[PDB]
Formats: sequence, structure tokens, C-alpha cells
Amino acid sequence: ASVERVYQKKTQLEHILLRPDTYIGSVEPLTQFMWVYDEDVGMNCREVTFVPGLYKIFDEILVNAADNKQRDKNMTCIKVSIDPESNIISIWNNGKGIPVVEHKVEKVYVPALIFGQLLTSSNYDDDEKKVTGGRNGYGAKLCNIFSTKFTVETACKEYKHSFKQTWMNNMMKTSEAKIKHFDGEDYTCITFQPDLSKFKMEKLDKDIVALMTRRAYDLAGSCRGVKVMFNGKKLPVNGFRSYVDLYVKDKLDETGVALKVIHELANERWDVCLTLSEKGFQQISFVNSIATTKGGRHVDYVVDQVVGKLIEVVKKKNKVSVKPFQVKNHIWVFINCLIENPTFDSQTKENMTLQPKSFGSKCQLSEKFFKAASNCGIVESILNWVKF
Amino acid sequence: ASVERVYQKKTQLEHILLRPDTYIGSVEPLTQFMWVYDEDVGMNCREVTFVPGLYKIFDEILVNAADNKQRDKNMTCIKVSIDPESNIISIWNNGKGIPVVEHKVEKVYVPALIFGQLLTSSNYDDDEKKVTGGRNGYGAKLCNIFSTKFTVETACKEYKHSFKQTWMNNMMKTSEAKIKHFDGEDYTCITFQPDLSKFKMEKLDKDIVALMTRRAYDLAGSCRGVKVMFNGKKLPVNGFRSYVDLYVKDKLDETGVALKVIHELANERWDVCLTLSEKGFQQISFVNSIATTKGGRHVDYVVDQVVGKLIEVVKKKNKVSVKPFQVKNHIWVFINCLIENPTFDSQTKENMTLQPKSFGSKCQLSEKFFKAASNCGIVESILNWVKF
Ligand SMILES: Nc1ncnc2c1ncn2[C@@H]1O[C@H](COP(=O)(O)OP(=O)(O)NP(=O)(O)O)[C@@H](O)[C@H]1O
Ligand SMILES: Nc1ncnc2c1ncn2[C@@H]1O[C@H](COP(=O)(O)OP(=O)(O)NP(=O)(O)O)[C@@H](O)[C@H]1O
Ligand SMILES: CCCc1cc(=O)oc2c(C(=O)N3CCCc4ccccc43)c(OCCO)ccc12
Ligand SMILES: CCCc1cc(=O)oc2c(C(=O)N3CCCc4ccccc43)c(OCCO)ccc12
Ligand SMILES: [Mg+2]
Ligand SMILES: [Mg+2]
Repeated sequence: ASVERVYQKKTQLEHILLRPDTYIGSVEPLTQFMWVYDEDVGMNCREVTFVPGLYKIFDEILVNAADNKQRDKNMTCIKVSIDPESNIISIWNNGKGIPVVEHKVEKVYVPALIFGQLLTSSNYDDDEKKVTGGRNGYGAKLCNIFSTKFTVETACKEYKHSFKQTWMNNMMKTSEAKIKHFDGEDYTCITFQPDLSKFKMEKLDKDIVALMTRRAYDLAGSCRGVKVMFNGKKLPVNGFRSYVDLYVKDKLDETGVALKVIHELANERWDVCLTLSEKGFQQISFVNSIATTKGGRHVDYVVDQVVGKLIEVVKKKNKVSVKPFQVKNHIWVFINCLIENPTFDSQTKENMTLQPKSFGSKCQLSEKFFKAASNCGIVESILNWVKF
Repeated sequence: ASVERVYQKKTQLEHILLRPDTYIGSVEPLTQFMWVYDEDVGMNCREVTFVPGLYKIFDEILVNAADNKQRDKNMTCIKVSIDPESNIISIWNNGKGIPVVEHKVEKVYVPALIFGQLLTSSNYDDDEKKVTGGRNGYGAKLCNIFSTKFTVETACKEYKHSFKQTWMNNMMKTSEAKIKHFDGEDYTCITFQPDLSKFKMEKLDKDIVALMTRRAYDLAGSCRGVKVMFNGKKLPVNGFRSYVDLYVKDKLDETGVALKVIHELANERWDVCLTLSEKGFQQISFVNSIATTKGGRHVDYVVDQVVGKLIEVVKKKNKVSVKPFQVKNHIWVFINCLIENPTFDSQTKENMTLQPKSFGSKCQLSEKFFKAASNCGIVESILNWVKF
């Protein structure tokens, strides 16, 4: 091999296709025990086989829709459609559209800039302490790159125009946008056909559909004031507590007693539910409507408070050593939070790494909550073990 | 705010400084209970306060040195030097240098291309099934960008020249490389002054030095056939088993009995040690001399085998239900492995996501190992709990 074959330089776009894992996660199948929303049983936990990168290109568009609630607090609705037979996914939102106007620096229409060029964002000025999920200026381009067809439609009454442009072949082909007069109610609709060959798949199968469907339920639970429709039907989730009910309302502990679920809305930015776990520590958490599936400092911040109080309660009855990991072993926690300018260690945003002092808010759980937590079976489980 | 202030485009280099977290990890301090190598006590586990991004720019250069063992199996030595007073870190290695020659496509000297331009690598051709840690073509440029001064020195007898070039001010300033006749023993030496202002630090303090020192011990344990010196003294670690001894040789279980440590070199590519944990699941693992501090599929692959066998052993004595998470709760596992073309979800490479079928090798632990594992106190801990 010559010097020129050994030492190589890649463009940004080449690098994304060669090294997808740091952008969208694995492009190979994964089997994981997790929660999905199935057609036959609804919410359930089971082994699911899916390609993480395909989940993530969908998630990028879904979180972008949720983010529009921050640009326009009047937004009320996100509509998700998935058709496996045609391989078409669409995500529609109301509230303000994207300005249909030429960017005076980049000399392209704003929607074409921010959906068709890498490293483009409205989230790069951190002096604005935003609680959007978007931070990096990649997500929508990543979906475009991993799609055989990707269509952006947006309508903005302030600029009196609508915009429609389609990209094809992994963002490598496009044509002139259609610009039309518009004076109605604003919306944005992203419609894409994922490039299943990039994921070694033949079709959107039941497992990936059940995971994408569950993310729509997550959003109905996490994004305050936004209703969610899936395949033309409103999702019957109206807030985080009703979302948590999908997991715990019909569940018993191993002794046959219904799980006792405690809840506190500490403030507008923090919603916490807690119950007993009998299968080790479990967390379900969202930051700015992102599913933080590896947790992060927001989970540790809430859990450490509970662990500290419950160690106190146990000690007032343990006349040996109860270590924090033993208490955490019995916690199932659910968190929905809004964090200013969050940081994560990857574009996939599974682990939120911002320190609590920078969150922009606190979640000081009340003494009422801690009293209730001392009665949900965790303390009992610990004390029974202080006999062994 | 105008359209042009709201919607912004960044260059790759601007994006790295604005969004460092996905490239090097957090640039804010973190406190974590972990292992470091201190001047007073050696290897120990304690709360450590450090900035992850500073750890990682050092790690990128250290792993690049280890990677040279794959380009030249005759390499024998890596030398690490850290001087807090002068703020100078150097990492030196022998074995083949970098070709001191003009790249015929990029029209620059090879060392200047691969240390001074983003997305440059000898690891972009995956038809070569390499067990280097390098994959993405960023690491050395990230260290350069986060340094106030960054010097590359390399000497390559095949090309009969040595090369020395210095960058300054976060890779924004450089000058003509010094090229000289060379006919001696090849080496590469990277010397840098980290830009502590990027990490809100005044000096390389004892905690970061203790972590960087420990990574040198890790390398002495993980990189087969390479001796490591730190600040002019050889590290007395000669393989993975002697490295593991730094953690377990002087440790007792809670009942006062020395930890029983089991070991198997399954093949050249897999070294595994196992003992009892009394503080929940613990793993120490390396992939291609990277510390996989969030684990990954290589950890799960080994642990699942042990868990499966130990559940069998317990059952042959449990005439209730013992779940895998309960067995894993008592495992402390140490893994050193070589994986072909590994994938990770972040440039920081904390979590290795490649599926076992793609590893390029297997680690089928022997029946002798599983018998020994049934005697290291894990089974006993589980059975004692089958009474409660
Ligand atoms: N549904 C939408 N409605 C309005 N604006 C949108 C919508 N989707 C995307 N945008 C805009 O398009 C920009 C680019 O989106 P995207 O590529 O996902 O980057 P991002 O969301 O800012 N950051 P990230 O997702 O972390 O890579 C965003 O910053 C928004 O300004
Ligand atoms: N000590 C060294 N000796 C020889 N070659 C080196 C050394 N350090 C770096 N290189 C070369 O420089 C290239 C660039 O290094 P780097 O920027 O770290 O990228 P990488 O190691 O290939 N991938 P990554 O570390 O995952 O971003 C490597 O691919 C090697 O070819
Ligand atoms: C590579 C993508 C991994 C992933 C995506 C996802 O979408 O979900 C997950 C859940 C999960 O099912 N959920 C439910 C609601 C969203 C969520 C947030 C945080 C943690 C878990 C979850 C999960 O669960 C394990 C058992 O708990 C584990 C992993 C995931
Ligand atoms: C953001 C950087 C985090 C990190 C770096 C590091 O360097 O180490 C760590 C260790 C650790 O101390 N070690 C020892 C040897 C290297 C290693 C590999 C895998 C897991 C752990 C470790 C650790 O430990 C927790 C208690 O176990 C936890 C975290 C780290
Ligand atoms: Mg986005
Ligand atoms: Mg490297």
C-alpha cells in the first residue's frame, strides 16, 4: 500500500456514511429487553430486535417537532404517520413554520440551509438559555443522509409563503424548491423514506414500528401542552402522570400487592414518579423530550436525594451497614425534566452530562414526597435484608 | 433577532470549540469515585475531581502510541512524561516512525496532514481487520485544538528524514516544519501544553495527574509486549495478570478472607480475571488499549457466560428464583481484549457497541475457569441469599 492509500482524508459527508456510529448509533441489529408499544398488547417490556441508527433518524425528526414548542408556545399538536408498506414516515407539527426567505449570508432559502447543509442550527447561541433538545446542528441532515427520499414542507404566514423541497439518494440529489403564496395556519411536515439498505433491512418490521410508536407516547407524556396523534388517532395520554400509568397502573410486586406509585411535580421543569423495583435499579427519563436511555446527571440528582432520605429512614430502624447501591437496587424512577443548554457525550443523546449547578432550576423534593417514598416498599425490602 | 442571527452555520473547527462534549467529553469538572494512581498510596479508589475533556486529549495521544504496535510489531516502549510546573506532557514511542514525505494527493507532508487537518487517518479502510483503537481520524487533532502548543516529532529511517513541526493557539498557528537527515532508530514524540483555560483550570493538579498516571499503568497491563515508563521510571507491570494484582492482591472480602481471583488467557486476544464484588457489579475493561469505562458488548459477552454457568451451579443447590441481575451484582470482572474494527457511540469510546459475531475472535471460557468461578464466593453469596 502506498502512502496515499494508507493515509486518507475524508469529507464530513463521507465520514458520516463510513462512521455512522458516532452520529446515529449502530447500523447493525441489536437485541435489547426494553419497552415498546405493540399492536396486540400496548405498552409492554420484551426483547426487541432493531437497528439503533434507524430509531435515531426518526427520533431526530420527532424531537425537532417537540422543539418547535419552544419557538412558538402556541403550538398544540404533533402528528406521526408510519406506513411500512410504502416505507413512508411523516412527522407534522403546528405552530410557527420556518421563515420562507433567502438567508442573506448563506444565499439559500432558510429551510434548504438547515435541512440540507451540515452544522446548521438555531441552537448555537447559548446566551439564550433554551430547553430545546437540539444542540448540534446535525439531526435533520442525518435523517436526510440516511433516507432515499426526504421532503421538507413548511408554511410561514409571517413571510406569506410556503416551501416544499425534496432530497433523494442520501441527500446527494435535490431540485428547485416550490415556493407558493401562503396565508393560512403555519405548519411543518417532514416526510421521509428511510434507506433500509443502510440498516440491512427489507422493511419497517413490527419491532421498529413498536419502538417508534412508543416514542410518540413518550412525547405525549413529556411535551407539555402538545397533543400527539399516531396514524390518525389521538394518543390518550395527557401529561406525565398518565404516561407513567402505562407502566405501573396494572403491576403487582412479587408478593401480589399493587405497586405504590408516588408523584411530585416539584416545579414546571421537574416531574418525578417513584415506585419499588424488584429487578434492580430502573430509570425512565426524558430531558427536553429526549429519551435519556443511559441516564445522566439529572437521574443521579433525583435518585441521590431519595437514597439519602431512605438511608435515614432505614437507620432509624437498623440498630448493619446499608450502602447506597443497595437502596438504588430497589428504585424504579420516572423523570421528565427541562434543562437549559444540556450537554451529552454523543449525538444520540442517551446520557446527559451537564452538572446540576448548570441546570437552570432545582428539583428539591418535598418532605411529603419523602414520607410517601418511605411507604412504597423500598424501606421494607431493605429492612428485610438487614436480617441477612 | 434577524434570520441571519437565528439560523447559523458553523465550520467543523468552530463546532469543536462550541460543542466539545461530543468530541472530548465534558469541559466542566466532574467528581467520580474511581481508581487513580497517587504519589502517596499508589493504586486506590477514591473520589476524584477532574475535567473529562482534559483526560481525553491525553488519552487520544496515549492510545495512538499503543496503536503503533500494530503498524510495527517490533515496537517495545512507550515513555510518558508529565511536568505540572511547566505544563508540558510528552508521549514517546519507538517502532516505525511516520513517513517524512509529501502526500501526493494532499500536497503536504504526511505528519502535517494527519496531525493538523481534521478527518485524516490510516484507519479508514475496514477491509483491513485491525485491532487498533483509532477509527475516526480526529483524536490527535482534538489534542492539538485543545493545546496552546503541540509539537510533533517523528523520524523514519525508510524515508531517511526526521520531521518536527509545532502548532500553537488551538491549532490556529504553525510554521514550516524542520526536515533533517535521519538514519537512526525510529521514534515518534508528541509534546503538548494543554490549554487549561478551555477546562477552567489553573494547573495540572494532583487528581488529573493521578488519573493520567493510572492510564500509563493501564497501558503497561493492556498492550502486549510494550514496556511503559512514567517520568523516567519503568512501570513494574509486565502483563494483564500483574496489572489486575494492583487492584485485588491485598483485598479482603467483608468477612476478612482474601479475594479469590480466577484468570484465563482464553487466546491471544482475550484475557479475563474474575473475583467477588460486595458493592454491586464492577467491570474494568480495555478494548485495543482503550479504557471502556461504560463497558460494552465485550463485557456483556464475557459476563453472560459466567452468569449462565453460575446460575446452573446455584440451581443444583437451590431446591427460589435467582435472576441474572442478582448474580451480576456479585461479579467483579477484568477484561483485556483485541477487537477487529470496533464501534463506539462516541469519539470518547467509553462504550464499545460492536456485536460479538463481528469481534473477529471468540472467548469461550473453559470448564476449568467456570469450576474455579464457582469457588470464588459468588455462589456462596447467592445461596446465602436464597435463605431470604
Ligand atoms: N419541525 C421544525 N419546526 C421548526 N424548525 C425546525 C423544525 N425541525 C427543524 N427545525 C430547524 O432546523 C434546524 C436544524 O435541525 P437539526 O439539524 O435537527 O439541528 P438542531 O435540532 O438545532 N440540533 P441537533 O438535533 O442536536 O443536531 C433546527 O435548529 C431548527 O431551527
Ligand atoms: N504515535 C504515532 N505513531 C505513528 N503514527 C501515528 C501516531 N499517532 C498518530 N499516528 C497516525 O496519525 C493518524 C491520525 O491520528 P488520530 O487523529 O488519532 O486518528 P486515528 O487514531 O486514526 N482515529 P481516532 O483516534 O479514533 O480519531 C493515525 O491514523 C496514525 O496513522
Ligand atoms: C439504543 C436505543 C436504546 C433505547 C431506546 C428507547 O427508546 O428506549 C429504551 C428503553 C426504554 O424502553 N425506555 C422506555 C421510555 C424511554 C426511556 C427513557 C430512558 C430509559 C428507558 C426508556 C430501555 O429500557 C430498558 C428497560 O428499562 C433501554 C434502551 C432503550
Ligand atoms: C469520563 C472518564 C471516566 C473514567 C476514566 C477512567 O480512566 O477510569 C474510570 C474508572 C476507572 O477507574 N477504571 C480503572 C481502569 C480503567 C477502567 C476501565 C473500565 C472501567 C473502569 C476503569 C471508573 O471506575 C469506576 C469504579 O470502577 C469510572 C470512570 C472512569
Ligand atoms: Mg434536532
Ligand atoms: Mg487516534
